[PDB]
Amino acid sequence: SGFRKMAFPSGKVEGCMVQVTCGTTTLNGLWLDDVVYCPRHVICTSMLNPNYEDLLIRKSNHNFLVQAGNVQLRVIGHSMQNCVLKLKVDTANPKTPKYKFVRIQPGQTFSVLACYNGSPSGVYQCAMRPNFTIKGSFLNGSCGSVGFNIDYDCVSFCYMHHMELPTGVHAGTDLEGNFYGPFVDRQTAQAAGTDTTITVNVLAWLYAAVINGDRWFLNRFTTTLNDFNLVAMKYNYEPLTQDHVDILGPLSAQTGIAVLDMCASLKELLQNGMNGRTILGSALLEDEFTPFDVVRQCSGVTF
Amino acid sequence: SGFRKMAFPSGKVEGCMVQVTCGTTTLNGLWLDDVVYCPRHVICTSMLNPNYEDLLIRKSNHNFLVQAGNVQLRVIGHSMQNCVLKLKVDTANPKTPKYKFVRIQPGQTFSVLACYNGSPSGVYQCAMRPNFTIKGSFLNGSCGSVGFNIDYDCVSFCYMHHMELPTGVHAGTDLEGNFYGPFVDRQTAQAAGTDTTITVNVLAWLYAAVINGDRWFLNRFTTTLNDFNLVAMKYNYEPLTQDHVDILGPLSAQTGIAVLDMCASLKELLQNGMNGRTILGSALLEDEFTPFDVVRQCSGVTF
Ligand SMILES: O=c1[nH]cc(-c2cc(-c3cc(Cl)cc(OCCC(F)(F)F)c3)c(=O)n(-c3cccnc3)c2)c(=O)[nH]1
Ligand SMILES: O=c1[nH]cc(-c2cc(-c3cc(Cl)cc(OCCC(F)(F)F)c3)c(=O)n(-c3cccnc3)c2)c(=O)[nH]1
Repeated sequence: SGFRKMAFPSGKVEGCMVQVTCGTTTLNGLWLDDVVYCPRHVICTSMLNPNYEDLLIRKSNHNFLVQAGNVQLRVIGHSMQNCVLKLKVDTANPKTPKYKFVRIQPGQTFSVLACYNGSPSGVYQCAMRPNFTIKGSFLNGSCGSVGFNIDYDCVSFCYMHHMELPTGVHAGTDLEGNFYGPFVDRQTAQAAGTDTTITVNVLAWLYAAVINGDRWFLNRFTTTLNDFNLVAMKYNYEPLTQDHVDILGPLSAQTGIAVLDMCASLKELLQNGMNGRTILGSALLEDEFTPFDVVRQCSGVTF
Repeated sequence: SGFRKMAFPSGKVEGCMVQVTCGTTTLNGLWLDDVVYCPRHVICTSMLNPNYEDLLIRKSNHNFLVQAGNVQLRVIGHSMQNCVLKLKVDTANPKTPKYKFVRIQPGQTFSVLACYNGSPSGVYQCAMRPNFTIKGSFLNGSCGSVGFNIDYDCVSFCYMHHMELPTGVHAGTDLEGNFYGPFVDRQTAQAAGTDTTITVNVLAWLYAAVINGDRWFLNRFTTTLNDFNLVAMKYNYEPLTQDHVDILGPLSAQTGIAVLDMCASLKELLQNGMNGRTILGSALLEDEFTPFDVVRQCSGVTF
């Protein structure tokens, strides 16, 4: 029993984190096989309208200092792919895990290994918000920290950290260096779009609550998908789709509560609040657990 | 910016987790140097009044199957210390970190690496509640999972998981096998004592909120320690001590808000609620961050 914001074990990623210095700028990089991936804004000084092709043309391999733990790695090549810098090094990472690069959809969750000067600091879970930001915990020097999922023993990297927006939320790229969202890696007026709540995740979390013995919010009613989405839109919730309903199938089956039955509970909670009760220790509706996250944690899968 | 329930990177612990089988009972063990530590109830069948000295007298080394990843470890000795079984094995763990065993005080936090069949599943943060339980996330097979902190590169183990209580909370021991709280490792009528909120942690978390730009709960008032503890007791909060005030010193200094000034904020929040506002994304007062946790995460320390 119990339900917690659970990250994946981070050891496989910790062995990949290095420090990348270029001039006076230091940040983190990801060392897989003989390549080190890091944000390209490492080659910047100050930055309002940087021309990165020019900035990189003016660099040489010896302008890049890469340290893995205590050993310095020799850079033997450098190139840029979108907003990521790729530094070829002379030695392949002996700790390289089985891995893949993936570009996730909004509403999906991942583990973040926050790092400073190439040294892991902590691990936490978060979600790609519908507005393509993440509500992380990042200080100066955290750029290059990665987000990931782990299936079987394969690490799927899905996020590298680049920037903190003025509202305190965070922007980054997939590991091919494509930003999530409309953002660009320069100092300009940038702001996240309006955000919405991830409906399918809230429902998943209600199922986890039921699985853990919180039932007070259940009712006998049912709603139509169309009637529910009318209420969703009113409270700034993402529309619920038949894909979402099918994804919730196994949780619906394990609890015996039909998805559209749970939607009637969610409607009431949106309309009437919680009246001083809590769900899974929260006074607010939680939306950073996917259906997969719930099944994993209430079923016990390992990696 | 940002504030998240952050666990320590778990790699150093992942390399220590093994599976320990005795008959039909399988659980996790912790492999440090040439010893494997696990809950002694692994040698039980069913268990209401087990006599563990007798149960262990009847065992031999070959009744214990220890698997580390894919390799089976040869048990060459066995003994019991309090509620922990210690199995001497023929091979010292080559991945043993620098480590220590520590017995923590209630209100202190730690990272939990949940494991099944010796394989890490996830990592999360929690606190030793004042009633010596933890609100973890554990399923059958999780016994033997450990809780830990990491300072510099030294892993301080402070919890091994033994049991789930009927209320869904969790009971365990230090790594010397002494239970936290009044619990015993047998099937009987056991229930946690009444719990209280960790006042010093709530104040620490209010400081983190201020550090991250949430100020709406601040006021111009101040309170006496005595007057505050009168309100604390009313709302089932632990008394605040001068030790607690001194521990909050650095957060008080960094924000310029005196501790007793923050206590007046907390008093108002206890009396008047939040009136539909949130702090650090929470509608409830959070009490599982220590002052040290706040400083670490709002200052950027690594391990
Ligand atoms: O030496 C070092 N110098 C600099 C950094 C650094 C650099 C940026 C950065 C980079 C770019 Cl290209 C654009 C940018 O714009 C702001 C957002 C908006 F522009 F979109 F509005 C910001 C940055 O956000 N952080 C940072 C701080 C706190 C949390 N998370 C990231 C750090 C470093 O880590 N080390
Ligand atoms: O093969 C396996 N058999 C058994 C287990 C197992 C065994 C116990 C256990 C052990 C003892 Cl000694 C006493 C006990 O009493 C209950 C609490 C109270 F008694 F204090 F009220 C319970 C246990 O709680 N869990 C468990 C489940 C879910 C979450 N966390 C722990 C598992 C196993 O993991 N594998």
